[PDB]
Amino acid sequence: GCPDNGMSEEARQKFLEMHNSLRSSVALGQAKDGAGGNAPKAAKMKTMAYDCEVEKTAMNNAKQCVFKHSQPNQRKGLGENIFMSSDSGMDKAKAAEQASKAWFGELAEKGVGQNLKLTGGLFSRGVGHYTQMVWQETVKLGCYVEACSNMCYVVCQYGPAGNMMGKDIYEKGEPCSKCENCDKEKGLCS
Ligand SMILES: [Zn+2]
Repeated sequence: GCPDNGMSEEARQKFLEMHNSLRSSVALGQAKDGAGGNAPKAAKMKTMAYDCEVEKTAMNNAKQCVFKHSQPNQRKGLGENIFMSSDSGMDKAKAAEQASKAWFGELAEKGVGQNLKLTGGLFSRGVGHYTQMVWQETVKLGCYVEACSNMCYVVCQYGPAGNMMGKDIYEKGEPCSKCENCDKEKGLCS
């Protein structure tokens, strides 16, 4: 579906499968939380789809080769996770895997806890990459991997944007319990 723009179908596939699989693990109650025990079960965790236009704005960040969050106006209505590795020539699907693990690892390493309301104390804990990956209402994913001179630079963008101050990361409860369209094996809503 997407343009022949330097991004591989293998990396796109890896991004999307990694996000949905890790959203599923959270939703089912299987994700270890460094605050204690596991992340709570999610009532209506939505499945993500790959979006070539979101990819295009992630690309506009990655292609500049500066490790930096974009301004909202450069990614209107989108959230953003960024990652770098010093291995410039890394295979792009390997880089998709490493970045997705790095972001998700905020939950095991730093902790979130049972209270999922996104407060300033929570944001400052350094878990904002993990919260954007598992943000319930975020349903579109687009990413780009750029080989720069001194880094492999990975940007993923997310629509609608997550990490809204004051809102819950996701609604807690039994997997699929607030879903009419459910994949009961993954605990994801379609
Ligand atoms: Zn960040």
